[PDB]
Amino acid sequence: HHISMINIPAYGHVNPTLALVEKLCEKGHRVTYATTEEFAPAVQQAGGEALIYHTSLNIDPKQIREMMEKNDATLSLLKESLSILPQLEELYKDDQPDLIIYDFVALAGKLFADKLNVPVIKLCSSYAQNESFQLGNEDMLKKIKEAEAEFKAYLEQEQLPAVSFEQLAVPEALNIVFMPKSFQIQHETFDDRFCFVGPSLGKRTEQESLLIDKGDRPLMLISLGTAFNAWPEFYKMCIDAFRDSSWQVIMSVGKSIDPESLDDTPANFTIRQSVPQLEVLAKADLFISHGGMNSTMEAMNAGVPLVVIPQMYEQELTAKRVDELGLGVYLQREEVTVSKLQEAVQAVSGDQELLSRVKSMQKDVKEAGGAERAAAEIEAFMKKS
Ligand SMILES: O=c1ccn([C@@H]2O[C@H](COP(=O)(O)OP(=O)(O)O)[C@@H](O)[C@H]2O)c(=O)[nH]1
Repeated sequence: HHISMINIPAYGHVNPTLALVEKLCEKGHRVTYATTEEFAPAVQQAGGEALIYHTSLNIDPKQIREMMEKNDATLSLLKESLSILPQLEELYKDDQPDLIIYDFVALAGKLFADKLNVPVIKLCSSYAQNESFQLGNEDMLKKIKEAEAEFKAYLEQEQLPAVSFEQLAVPEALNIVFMPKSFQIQHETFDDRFCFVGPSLGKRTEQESLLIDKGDRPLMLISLGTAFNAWPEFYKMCIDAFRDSSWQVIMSVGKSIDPESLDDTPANFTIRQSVPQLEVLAKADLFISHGGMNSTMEAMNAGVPLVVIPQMYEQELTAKRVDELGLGVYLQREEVTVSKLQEAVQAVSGDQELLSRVKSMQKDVKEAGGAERAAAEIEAFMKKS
């Protein structure tokens, strides 16, 4: 059976799938992955055949911080669906797939699946959505009124057979979500076509030899993820906040920034562009994180409290949520100072009550499926559909 995974080129939107791809293959299913070259090694390691599309999205964190002019930045994902559909058509012309699985922003995978009337499962790598819970601000539901400005540029080259924008908000037969249903916002509103398996961890690209036995001293991880990590000011404040302190600190600065471009690295710090986050959290006593869903779930999967410094709306939702569920503290940026970094690491470390809350989220996130349940919910959907 040929399963075709369609996704954007983004670590946070593609890493959960890797563990999934490893399982489907272990079940004797050919899995093809429509990605760029940046991800073909990760996809190839899981067992997928990478099939490449030349892409229109930004990958380098520098390019994501600039092109923050916000001229309908949401449209990017639409235009990208319209660049990617033609190339998916060609990639699979004589390799039609039995099952298309597409990430919630890879609309190209929806259109492509419609156009071939092939079964389609939707992976939600962030919060899922439905008729009740539409995620987004006042200003981000009033931006899908400028999504319609481009939707009247849909009749400038081709046409829609009828209404086709209420069919991108609408969920599919099976919608796998990579958090536990408790952590989903408006959980109760989500019916049985949503399947909340929590974090989908497995093997990752071999990162550098970062052995870190630490000692009888506590270990803190610092990372703003893989896209909104282009903030030199923050990485200096962390060095100022925790140099030569109780804490052993491992800080990922992303690909936007030189570990030599900073102040000289304290004896207690390790500083890299990239760390093996799953390995570090196996030893971390605290994680200063940006509230990426992968990071938030990888933390809870390791029993690791959270200081959440969100960069984007999606991330502020996850940041409020972590506070509301008392799984750590919400520290806003443009409120982030060296004193405030210290106050929060203080307030979260040695709150035994808070630590017990994430120790039970550790259970609650593993009690959900994982990649195994998702691969079961997938194959079962294959037999049925
Ligand atoms: O130094 C790093 C930084 C990030 N990641 C991985 O990148 C993903 C980040 O996804 P998330 O949704 O947290 O944030 P995003 O990167 O999408 O902004 C997670 O799976 C991390 O395990 C990693 O492995 N090492």
